[PDB]
Parts: sequence; structure tokens; C-alpha cells
Amino acid sequence: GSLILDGDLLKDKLKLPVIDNLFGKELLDKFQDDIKDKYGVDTKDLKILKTSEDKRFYYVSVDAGDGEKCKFKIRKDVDVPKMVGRKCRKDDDDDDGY
Repeated sequence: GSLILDGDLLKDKLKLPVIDNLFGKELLDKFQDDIKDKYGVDTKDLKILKTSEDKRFYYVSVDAGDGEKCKFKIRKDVDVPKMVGRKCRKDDDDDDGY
């Protein structure tokens, strides 16, 4: 589940640079069940590069250990009660959503 923004009440998101990887580790820790359910991943191994977000989504760039550096796309609870996806694709992406 998400619970990270009940019905999109985003007033205070980020006014800083890259958010602490700890915060992303917390995301991935809480959404671990989703990430593991959907994809089957361990978030404890996930090496966070850049914890951030945009609007109704979180974006946690991590090294998956697989060589891929995916930017976990945690759709906030703005609409869905879970994380929607994960913006992977290191060098050149195309999909806006995921």
C-alpha cells in the first residue's frame, strides 16, 4: 500500500536537492511488499542513487544490482493506494509513465 498522500494533499514535497537515501530506503521498505508482489524484488539490497519525486509520484533512482538504474515511481496515494511503477531505463527512456 501507499498511504503516502491520501487523496493528493501534497502541500510540502521537496524544496531541496536529492532527498536522503534513507528516506528512499523507507519508501522502498514500506512499498517493499508491492515491489516484491509486482516484480519480486528485495529493497534492502537496492542501492539508492537519488531519492526524489515530482508531483503525484515518488522517484527513487536506485542501482538494482542487475546493472539497471531504475527510478522507483511510487505513485502517491493521490489516486491509487499503492506504488504504480518504477521509472527505469538508465541512459535513454521514452515512456513518460510506467
